[PDB]
Amino acid sequence: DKELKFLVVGNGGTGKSTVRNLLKELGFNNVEDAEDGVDALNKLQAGGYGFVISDWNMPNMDGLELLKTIRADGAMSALPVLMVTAEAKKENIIAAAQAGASGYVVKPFTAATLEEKLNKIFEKLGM
Repeated sequence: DKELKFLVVGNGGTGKSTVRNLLKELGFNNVEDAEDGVDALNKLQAGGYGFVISDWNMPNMDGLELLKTIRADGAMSALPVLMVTAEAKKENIIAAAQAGASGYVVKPFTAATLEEKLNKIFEKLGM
């Protein structure tokens, strides 16, 4: 369903766009936003989301702490999380894998790339 709810945490810029704008071309209109990990966790208690897209670098609470926290929450631990960054570091990619992320993408990227990503995650999660 194109009725799947996204939560776009962080700045969300992509180079010539924004995550929320690229989602609309793929057909995903049901999206809300958060500014950092703390804002994200508050909104997440309202319940009803099905996928999260987050920045690595954010103020107050970064992408990694956010991710270990969603994974420990017995209520949303099976929640899909795709990491977004503009600095590719082996050490950050390793850390995100063992912490339980569903993917990793390096900006700038286009609608093409986000589609291959989303699809691959839908398949390995079976949804």
